[PDB]
Amino acid sequence: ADVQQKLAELERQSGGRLGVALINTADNSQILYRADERFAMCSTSKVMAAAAVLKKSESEPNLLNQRVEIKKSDLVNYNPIAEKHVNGTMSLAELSAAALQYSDNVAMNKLIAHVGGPASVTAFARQLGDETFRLDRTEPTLNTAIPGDPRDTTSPRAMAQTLRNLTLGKALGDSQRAQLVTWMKGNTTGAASIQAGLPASWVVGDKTGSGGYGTTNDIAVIWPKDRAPLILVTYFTQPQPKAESRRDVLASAAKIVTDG
Ligand SMILES: *C(=O)[C@H](NC(=O)[C@@H](N)c1ccccc1)[C@H]1N[C@@H](C(=O)O)C(C)(C)S1
Repeated sequence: ADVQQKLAELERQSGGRLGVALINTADNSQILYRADERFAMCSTSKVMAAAAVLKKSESEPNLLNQRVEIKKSDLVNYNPIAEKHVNGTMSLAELSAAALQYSDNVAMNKLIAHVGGPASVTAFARQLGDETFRLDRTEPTLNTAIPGDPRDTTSPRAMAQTLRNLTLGKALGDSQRAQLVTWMKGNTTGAASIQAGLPASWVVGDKTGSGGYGTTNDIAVIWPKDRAPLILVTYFTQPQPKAESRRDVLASAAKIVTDG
């Protein structure tokens, strides 16, 4: 009864709205906090786009090797990897890595493009039993996280279940699941979010997200030493539109729900 008491003060002291879903695969217990409220996904949505492509590749053998042109026109606000390939190409594999590991926003757009637009990414979620996920826009506007808006949202519960299906279950074939885990395990943007609330010794594969209204999110699969893995989704959003990011809130939330 404490664990939920502690998350609620974190929420107060942090002055925001906090969503949490933990899945302990050791006994399939869950910890839920507003786990059925909608939250602007922001970049944590890149995991579903990369997954949708991977799924496709299972019936398009070398889909991951198809070349995709990067045009100067394509660049948006955050383009750390694509910017190096303008008037060149990137493979779908390279765009998946870049989207997942550096949060490259051109890469996402390319992923969205090659599955059929945001509605079909959503359609892929439905294929997975996720009836909550909805991708409605492209980069960069899908990060507005305006309150009460439902575009580009999901619920902590639905995305932890989905992320377990994708990284540990059988949503993807063995090869594609392994690729997603290696990509996520290779994220460079997560060191201050879920990760910072765990023992430094644990292995983490995570995808951060951030957007307007101070919205700071992270979604992770976690392999502690000598334990069964966890799936943890932390979503955090704030009232004022200009609020600064609070990755530390995700770290505290992870700390609270992993204590014990
Ligand atoms: C997903 O929201 C998020 N960021 C973006 O989509 C960009 N608009 C952006 C990224 C980085 C800096 C500035 C803007 C992922 N990018 C991660 C990062 O590199 O720090 C993140 C933690 C900002 S999330």
